[PDB]
Amino acid sequence: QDPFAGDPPRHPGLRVNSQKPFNAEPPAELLAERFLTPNELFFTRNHLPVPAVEPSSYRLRVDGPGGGTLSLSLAELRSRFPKHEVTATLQAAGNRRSEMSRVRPVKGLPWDIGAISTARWGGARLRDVLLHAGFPEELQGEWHVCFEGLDADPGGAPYGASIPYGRALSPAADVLLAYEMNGTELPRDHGFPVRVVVPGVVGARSVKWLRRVAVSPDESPSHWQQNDYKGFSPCVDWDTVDYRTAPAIQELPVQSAVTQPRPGAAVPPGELTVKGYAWSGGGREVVRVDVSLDGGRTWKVARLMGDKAPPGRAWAWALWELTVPVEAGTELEIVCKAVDSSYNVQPDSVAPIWNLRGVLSTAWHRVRVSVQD
Amino acid sequence: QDPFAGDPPRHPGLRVNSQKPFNAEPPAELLAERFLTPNELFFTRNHLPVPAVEPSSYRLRVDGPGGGTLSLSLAELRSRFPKHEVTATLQAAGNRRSEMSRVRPVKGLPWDIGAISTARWGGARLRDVLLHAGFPEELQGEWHVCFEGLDADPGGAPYGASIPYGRALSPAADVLLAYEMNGTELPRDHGFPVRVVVPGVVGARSVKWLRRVAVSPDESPSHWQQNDYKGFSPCVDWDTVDYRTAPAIQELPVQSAVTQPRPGAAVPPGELTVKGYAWSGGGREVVRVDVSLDGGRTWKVARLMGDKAPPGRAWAWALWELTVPVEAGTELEIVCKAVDSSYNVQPDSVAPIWNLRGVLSTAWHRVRVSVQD
Ligand SMILES: Nc1nc2c(c(=O)[nH]1)N[C@H]1C(S)=C(S)[C@@H](COP(=O)(O)O)O[C@H]1N2
Ligand SMILES: Nc1nc2c(c(=O)[nH]1)N[C@H]1C(S)=C(S)[C@@H](COP(=O)(O)O)O[C@H]1N2
Ligand code: MOM
Ligand code: MOM
Repeated sequence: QDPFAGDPPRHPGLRVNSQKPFNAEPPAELLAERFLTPNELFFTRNHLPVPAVEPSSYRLRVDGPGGGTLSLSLAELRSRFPKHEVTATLQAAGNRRSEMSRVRPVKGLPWDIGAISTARWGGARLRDVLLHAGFPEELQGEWHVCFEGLDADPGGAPYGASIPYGRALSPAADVLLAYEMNGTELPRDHGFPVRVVVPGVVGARSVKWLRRVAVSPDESPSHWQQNDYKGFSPCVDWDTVDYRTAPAIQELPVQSAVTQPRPGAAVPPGELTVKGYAWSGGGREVVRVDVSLDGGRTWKVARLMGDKAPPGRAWAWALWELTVPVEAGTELEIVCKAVDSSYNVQPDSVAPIWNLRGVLSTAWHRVRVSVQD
Repeated sequence: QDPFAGDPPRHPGLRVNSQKPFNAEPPAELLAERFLTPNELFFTRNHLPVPAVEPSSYRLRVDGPGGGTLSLSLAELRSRFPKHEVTATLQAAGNRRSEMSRVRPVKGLPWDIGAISTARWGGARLRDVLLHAGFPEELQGEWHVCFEGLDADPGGAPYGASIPYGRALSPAADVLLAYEMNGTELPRDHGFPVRVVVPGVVGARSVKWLRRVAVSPDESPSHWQQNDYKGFSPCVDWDTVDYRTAPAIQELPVQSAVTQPRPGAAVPPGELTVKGYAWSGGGREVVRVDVSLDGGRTWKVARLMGDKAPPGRAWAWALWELTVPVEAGTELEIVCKAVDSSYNVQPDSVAPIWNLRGVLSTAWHRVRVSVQD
């Protein structure tokens, strides 16, 4: 009776942590090999079966201020609104969960360093769609924009998330209703025919397979806006957790990881090129990446690849690399850490950020290797 | 021949690290005793002699888009523009420098935990003054607003700093040209008759004793915008430093400190109330403060005093407190650490953020005490 029979096929080289629903990340060897992650490798994160969508009978629902409903077809979304492109990294709340479970087991998909990818998205500006539906530039008080997807659970409830009205209306926030990804139409796994893209914020809020946009006095009433995607003290456990006591994750903290070489690898002597990525929420730029060969006692500054984005609008990761000298038969512990435009930094160790749900894993990334003789 | 004879007198209980120029902080016992720091205790940071200002012949200079100059008197600044009030914490770039020098000596004023204070500022909105001078809401490209103060060095050069045009024009950024502080007129030490207040950013940019506001394609050409107030890798030293390689500090990272009890104090048994402060740049709210009694192996969540500010506009610190049980003749290492609305956190230790200039000290704050028998 398989609810997943309809799912699309995937690239055979992904690291799959869950088949049903499908949740996988690119192999770390390939993760930072390009600045734009090819579509078929882009990390994929699904809560439910992937909806089968028939393009022409597709209608996106958008309720105007007055409770009247406007309803947009896919053709009309492409032609009513000037297409805008935005290059943005999506990062799973629980990227790097693995390292947290090493300290104490947590419940969640066991992502490694790869629950993150970058793509050039293209489509309508949400701000434009809303203005078109009749909304003003500014509402009085705290308002939220709610998205529902087409995928729902056994019992009817759709996946949903929300963002602050302000962020939705802002030209600089670049919030897209994308129908293109890396120059082609949105793949099924990635939200075909339409998804929201919220630059600078946790991946959880980029609703895929979009069916509705509502404006409201409150956050998305949904399970995943309300009872998931929050960070707690390392002391909080499954009996003590109170979801009303922490804000829903929106922006993410500064983050980086070593993608080459891999743990346990033996590398040749002379010169070693260490490569990785770094990124920060909030559209805040990565301004420096320090790398260590000795477990974080001494550091050197890595080189940042990529082109500078406007101030406040660094939605894309920075890729870094650092070529250094390595001795016959030494042991290296390779550490990296990133600093952003607000000078936020990454913490030394993992225990003090541990949280029962395994999200927000951004302590320094350590990689043990040896040098052959 | 004393260039400082003219300086105002101070409160006799301040912790002075430099008499000439005057640079002092409130005693830590008093630092967090109120939410608004009384004027006479507010940390004071001067590069130069304090200018003697004659109110009525005071003119603030403001150059309109066209290179023509408008020139505002103090009366006119009070009456042309609707007074707006903003409660904001100013924090020295080098707050908590002390802890950094403990690792390796640095050059700078040796601030302890107190180079920070909060006050309700009142005065003209910079955005309004600029619009009045003729500027538009939005300029094409990256533009900067430059401030000069009345205080200059032996050889003519005034203290100066700048902020992004965007931040200056934004209603939400609350950038004030203040003439009031905690309900009275600006004290001399604190900028009388006018100072800039930039919420959410390092104290360095709140030019006191304001004489000019210029709009420009570039940052403030001044020594302190260009060759100071930047963060470097812990590897960079006095011979290797390149000031063109890091951004000028604007927003600050998440920060907290224990203000009570004090290092080396012996406290009574039974119950101990630990009090402190926490704050974050960017108008990002402090959402949690964990406190440890055992040097940071186990944590408990402190209570946050204060009232929630609008989203994105938490310019004021949060004060926290936590009452816990303490045993006869134990040793405590009290640690605190804060997490903000973007979920940025504070790093475990200081060595890995060390920088040749001692700025950006935000590793966990440790406080050793004993419990009497
Ligand atoms: N409809 C729908 N949209 C969704 C999800 C989902 O399960 N259903 N998952 C969200 C989460 S938690 C993440 S991290 C991103 C993953 O985006 P990607 O699958 O394109 O990498 O999708 C977001 N949008
Ligand atoms: N004219 C002038 N303005 C100035 C300074 C200065 O030396 N001269 N110091 C700046 C710095 S570095 C700081 S931290 C703040 C201190 O503000 P406070 O002295 O009111 O606490 O003033 C800022 N504005
Ligand atoms: O679960 Mo989505 O934030 O990876
Ligand atoms: O030097 Mo001012 O940032 O304390």
